[PDB]
Parts: sequence; structure tokens; C-alpha cells
Amino acid sequence: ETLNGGITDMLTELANFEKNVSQAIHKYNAYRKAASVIAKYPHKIKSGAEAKKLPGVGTKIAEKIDEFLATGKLRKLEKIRQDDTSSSINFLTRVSGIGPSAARKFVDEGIKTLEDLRKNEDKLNHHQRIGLKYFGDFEKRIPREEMLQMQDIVLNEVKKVDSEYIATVCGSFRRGAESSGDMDVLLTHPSFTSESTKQPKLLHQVVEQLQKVHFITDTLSKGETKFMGVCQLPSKNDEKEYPHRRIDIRLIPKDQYYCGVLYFTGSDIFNKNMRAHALEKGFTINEYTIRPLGVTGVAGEPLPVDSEKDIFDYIQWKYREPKDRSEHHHHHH
DNA sequence: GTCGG
DNA sequence: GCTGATGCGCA
DNA sequence: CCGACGGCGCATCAGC
Ligand SMILES: [Cl-]
Ligand SMILES: [Cl-]
Ligand SMILES: [Cl-]
Ligand SMILES: [Cl-]
Ligand SMILES: [Cl-]
Ligand SMILES: [Cl-]
Ligand SMILES: [Mn+2]
Ligand SMILES: [Mn+2]
Ligand SMILES: [Mn+2]
Ligand SMILES: [Mn+2]
Ligand SMILES: [Mn+2]
Ligand SMILES: [Mn+2]
Ligand code: NA
Ligand code: NA
Ligand code: NA
Ligand code: NA
Ligand code: NA
Ligand code: NA
Ligand code: NA
Ligand code: NA
Ligand code: NA
Repeated sequence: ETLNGGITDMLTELANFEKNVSQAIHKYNAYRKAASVIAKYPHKIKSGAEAKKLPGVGTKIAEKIDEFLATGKLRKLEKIRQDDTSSSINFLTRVSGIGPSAARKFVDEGIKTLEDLRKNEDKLNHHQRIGLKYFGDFEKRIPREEMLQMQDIVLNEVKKVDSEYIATVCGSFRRGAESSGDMDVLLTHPSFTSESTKQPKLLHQVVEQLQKVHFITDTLSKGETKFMGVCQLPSKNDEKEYPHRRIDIRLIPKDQYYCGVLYFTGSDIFNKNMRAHALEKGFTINEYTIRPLGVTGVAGEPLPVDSEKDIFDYIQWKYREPKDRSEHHHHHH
């Protein structure tokens, strides 16, 4: 059904192998870039030559594409798939808090499976233990209807703490997706601007409230502006429990809301491409500001921004609505 | 790994 | 304490 | 051993 589905799944697999096993992050990013441009390509790829025309596809992927098209597989990937060490390493990184270095360490110590990992809980830090505890639940996606209930709860409780907070659910949700990986909330409040923090514990108060009402159930990491943890909807009387979910909360200066909401709306790929296009135009964008780079590549003063579109205009891109910042694929008959 | 020098 | 490096996470 | 590739928050360590 997915047009060029075979190719893009191959490149995604290779990407995960480079990131997770090889610890080669640039090759990860190359394979990701290549799989992104191919999936958005509206034609059937017939040869490596044709793929090579696209930006991000060079000689080695085209070569891989030629092989895949001829044989229906890739020998490199078949060998990786056979390697139990490479497989277990790859698998352990799916646990939140376990990245490529801790996975490799664990596998070399004989920790190869989910069952093994539970038995070695005392090797795990808190982040990892919570990721393990909820590993099955965090695999599941969240239907938009549950996203709306999660929204209702978050916005009710923020308003209880202080009616001047504004919470905005970003991520896939803001891009209109029918299901989401997790819930990403952007928080602002007038006391926190880029120039001053006139109130203390602005993020901590909201988090405390969300735990007090037993929405937030666990914490992975927590600072002054970013919270990362776990939440769960209330189940009704006698109906089964809802799964636990990942929730991110990011407090952003009130005067930089637009760079903020652009960042937290994503997608990640869109952001990396948008920020890459800024660089070639002579700007640098982060979640706070868009700045010009001087002759030496040092950023200068923030430019004024009164809307998301102002950011796109500075870098000569047509505005793209949030729905159009998601990745997309094409189909065949 | 791909691109821009 | 500061800084800066590594590891992990976010979009 | 051509070097850039988006950019940053939190956690933890090392060297000063
Ligand atoms: Cl690399
Ligand atoms: Cl294969
Ligand atoms: Cl894009
Ligand atoms: Cl900044
Ligand atoms: Cl997407
Ligand atoms: Cl890179
Ligand atoms: Mn489809
Ligand atoms: Mn397309
Ligand atoms: Mn998300
Ligand atoms: Mn998230
Ligand atoms: Mn303008
Ligand atoms: Mn994500
Ligand atoms: Na197909
Ligand atoms: Na190319
Ligand atoms: Na992980
Ligand atoms: Na509501
Ligand atoms: Na903490
Ligand atoms: Na659960
Ligand atoms: Na561009
Ligand atoms: Na204005
Ligand atoms: Na990066």
C-alpha cells in the first residue's frame, strides 16, 4: 500500500542500526533524511539512479536501493537481523532512559531480554526503571479522543492554579493527527519572560497540582522549565484502567511564545529541516529566538516575531499550517 | 552517509 | 562553585 | 586525520 514502502522501511531499519548499535549518529541522520525524501516522493522508484536525483540520496543508498529492488532484500540487513547481540542492543534502547551506550553495556553483561532487564532492576537508574515499568503501555499510541480528555484535565487544573497560565497541547496533536505518541504541553505565564522570573516554582506548582489530582503518576526528569513523566486518565467505575502515557511539559518565556510553539509543534524532521534552511539563509532558530548569524557564524540580536508566520518570512518560506508539518507518505493501487 | 567546499 | 563533556531525552 | 550536519533541557560526572 505505501508507495516505496519497502525502500523506506529498509532505510529506517538501517537508521536505527546506525544510531543504536553503531553509535554513528550522522549516518542515522543521513538514513532518516533519505527515508523522508523518498516517502514524500510521489512516484514509484524504479532504480538507484532515479533515487539519487533526490537530495540526501547518494551513491551508497542508491546502490542499496538497486539491490533491494533486484532481490527484495538487503544482505547487510539480513546479517544484522541474524546477530543476536545487535538485536538485543537495538531492543533495549526502546526502553525510555536506555540509549545506545547503556544498551551495549547491558548486553555485554548478559542482559538480552525484557525478562532479564526486570531481574536486573538495581542496575537501572530511576528514569530507566520507570521506562521499564511502563514499557508495554508506552508502545501504545493515543487516540485523539483520549487526547481531548487529557487536554480537558490538564487545562482545568492549570486554570485552578492560576488563571493567567496558558497551556497549549502541541506535538502531533496540534498537527491534527488522529493518534499521538504522547502528550506535549507548552506552558506560559506572565511572570516568566526572557528577561525575568518574577515568580518561583511556576512549573513545579502545575506539576504538583497534576499529581495531587492523580493525573501525573511518575516523574522521569524535572527542572525549572522542562518536565518529563507519566500520566493516566481516570477510568470509570469498574471499566478497565487506561494505559499510562508519556507527558512532556515545557514552560517557555511568555515573550517568545511563537518560537516556542513552532518548536514544540514539530515534527522533529520539519524542525531540523526548517532550522537547516535558516542556516543557509544566514539565520539560526531555536525555541526562543530567530537570530541572524554574522560573518563569523556568531548569532546576533533576536529579531522581532509577532506570529509563527514571521519566522517563516524571515527565512523565505511560505507559511505552512501545523497539519502540513507532519511527515507524509503516498500510496499505490 | 551526503553534500559543499 | 564553575565549566565542559557525555548520555539521554524533546520537537 | 576536510568537516558540517538543529538546537537545547536535564542528569551526572571530571577537572579546575
Ligand atoms: Cl556517524
Ligand atoms: Cl532486508
Ligand atoms: Cl520539511
Ligand atoms: Cl536564544
Ligand atoms: Cl509526523
Ligand atoms: Cl548529522
Ligand atoms: Mn497510508
Ligand atoms: Mn509528497
Ligand atoms: Mn509527542
Ligand atoms: Mn513528548
Ligand atoms: Mn517579515
Ligand atoms: Mn517524538
Ligand atoms: Na508495495
Ligand atoms: Na542526491
Ligand atoms: Na531508549
Ligand atoms: Na474541558
Ligand atoms: Na530530578
Ligand atoms: Na499500565
Ligand atoms: Na533549503
Ligand atoms: Na506586530
Ligand atoms: Na543535535
